Amino acid sequence: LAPGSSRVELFKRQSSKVPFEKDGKVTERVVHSFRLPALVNVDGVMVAIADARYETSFANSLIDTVAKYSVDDGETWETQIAIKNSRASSVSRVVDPTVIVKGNKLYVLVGSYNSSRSYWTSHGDARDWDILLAVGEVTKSTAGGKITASIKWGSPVSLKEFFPAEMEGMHTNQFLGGAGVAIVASNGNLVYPVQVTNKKKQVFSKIFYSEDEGKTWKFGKGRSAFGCSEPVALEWEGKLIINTRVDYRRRLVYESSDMGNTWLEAVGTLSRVWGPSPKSNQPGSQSSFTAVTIEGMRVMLFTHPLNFKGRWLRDRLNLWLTDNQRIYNVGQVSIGDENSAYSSVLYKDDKLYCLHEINSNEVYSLVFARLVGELRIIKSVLQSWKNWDSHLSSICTPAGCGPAVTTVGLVGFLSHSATKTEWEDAYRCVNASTANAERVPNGLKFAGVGGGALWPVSQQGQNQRYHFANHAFTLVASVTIHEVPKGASPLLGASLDSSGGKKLLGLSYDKRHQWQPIYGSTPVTPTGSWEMGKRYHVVLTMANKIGSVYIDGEPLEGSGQTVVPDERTPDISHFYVGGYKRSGMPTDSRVTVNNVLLYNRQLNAEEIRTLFLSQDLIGTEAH
Ligand SMILES: CC(=O)N[C@H]1[C@H]([C@H](O)[C@H](O)CO)O[C@@](Oc2ccc3c(C)cc(=O)oc3c2)(C(=O)O)C[C@@H]1O
Repeated sequence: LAPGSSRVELFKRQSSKVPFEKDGKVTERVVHSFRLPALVNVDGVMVAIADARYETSFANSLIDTVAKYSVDDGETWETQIAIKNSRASSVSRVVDPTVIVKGNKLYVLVGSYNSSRSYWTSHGDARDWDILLAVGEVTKSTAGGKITASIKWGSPVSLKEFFPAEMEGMHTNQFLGGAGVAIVASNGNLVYPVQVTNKKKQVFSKIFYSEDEGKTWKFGKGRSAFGCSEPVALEWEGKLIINTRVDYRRRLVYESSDMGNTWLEAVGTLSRVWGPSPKSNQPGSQSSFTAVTIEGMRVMLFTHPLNFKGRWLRDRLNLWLTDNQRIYNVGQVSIGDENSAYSSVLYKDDKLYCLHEINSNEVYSLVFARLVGELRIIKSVLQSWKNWDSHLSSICTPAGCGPAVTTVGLVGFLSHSATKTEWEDAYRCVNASTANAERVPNGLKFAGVGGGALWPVSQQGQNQRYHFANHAFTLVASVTIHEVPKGASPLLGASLDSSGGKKLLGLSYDKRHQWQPIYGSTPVTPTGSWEMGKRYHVVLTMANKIGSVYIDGEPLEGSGQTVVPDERTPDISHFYVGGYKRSGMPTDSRVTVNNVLLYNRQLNAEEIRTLFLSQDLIGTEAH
């Protein structure tokens, strides 16, 4: 939890009471565990919805949906049960409440089970299941000089009539909301990303939406891959972005521009960025994923635990900030090594809050955190992004002013700032590690065996912000070679392995003063010529499985070659710059590199021309 931030235990395990209703009688009843946080703003009234697991934290046990609400930004709260279960058996339950705010209404979607003690995805049929929508109406009043609110919860209505018996190549079984907070789309539609099972017990995600304020519901025709559960969605630039849980695998993210009729994996931006554990081989989690506007910039906030402990412990809740280009780790929201899986982030009246789980010995509370420190960090980072984009965009490039330097898709930039061991990203997301480097204007001068910089891709580890490069990228740099090498030496490239010896696309230079562009594992043909001490502009592009190399804005002869053989997606380890940065590779590149730009797409001709012409105007040195 950041400096300046604080929290309280809001839903207190084995302590907080809720009004338990049974057979016409209501009693204040202590709850064992509270899980499944959803924290929202209903026109000024903060509402926290969760599971109240009365007797045990076990999923298949007695559970009602509880709500706490506050008209004073969380200093005090009132408590009620928003939805009660059927009371059919000792384990009846309403589960995984998923919330949408619209007007003064809360729409809460829950699965309902009567008596099964088995996890829902293990059921062979729907005998124990129903899917219910309950609507809470929030009313505001000003009694006794001060503001008051109340919420009237309607009786739940079953939406089972909207679930078809068949979907493309399958027979349907059950479905649930994705948990947490869902959305109202820019067209007014209520939009629940849902997790669905078929009769083969496979799980997949769909879009379940209503065009009439929840009276009737439809499914989008498309779906995620099998294995994608607890989907969470937001709307971004006219499309739904659906971020999914995949147990034992990296999270998949899809985009849909047609209410779920067609799903496209977001390979160029967010898909496969987030891993559920250090080795991405453990259960995943529910995630808060929202689009907000902070100081005028639309961005997305995303949370997920790091899960160093493994299994479902899910320690180390982390918050991430992205503008769909750069991906910044705000940091850890939970405290120390506590188990802290599910979460919900709310941005309200320029203050940031998080309602999230803490779990000790399988007893769960929900803490309510005031994210003061994190918002300060976010605002600082957003200012940097805005300032560097403005700087670049405002440059008058050589003709009159020619076309502007492009910042669309610009993800990282290594320039003047560097410490003894790192080359700093101007965008503050991913630095490069360095060896044998001396600082020069807008870059670094390298020498010696082991020299160079490494800008990690898969080497980022659990969370791989540059995963997009496996699909498309442009890497740009200005370079100068200081010594003629003994053989062939590296200058810039994308490596598939940790050593640099297995390349996707790279540029080397040799003892005969020629360039050696390297296309995958293809035989290298030296070409062109360079002069010692002369500055050159280098561009490497890859898209559509094809790599190209440009020197001074022009392609090398014979460039535009296949660098991804076969159907497998590359798994780039890192970009190397100015050497391999590997003391085990015997090369010694004596070179200076300045202003390394990384884009998440293949730049066009004009954009490459502009960068070449403007190469002496883009550095961060004077700023
Ligand atoms: C309807 C329902 O079962 N929802 C639960 C959800 C769900 O089981 C998973 O997404 C798998 O379908 O997992 C959760 O519950 C689980 C599921 C399984 C386990 C297991 C197997 C061990 C454990 O320690 O905690 C668990 C917690 C989860 O925290 O991931 C939350 C929800 O309670």
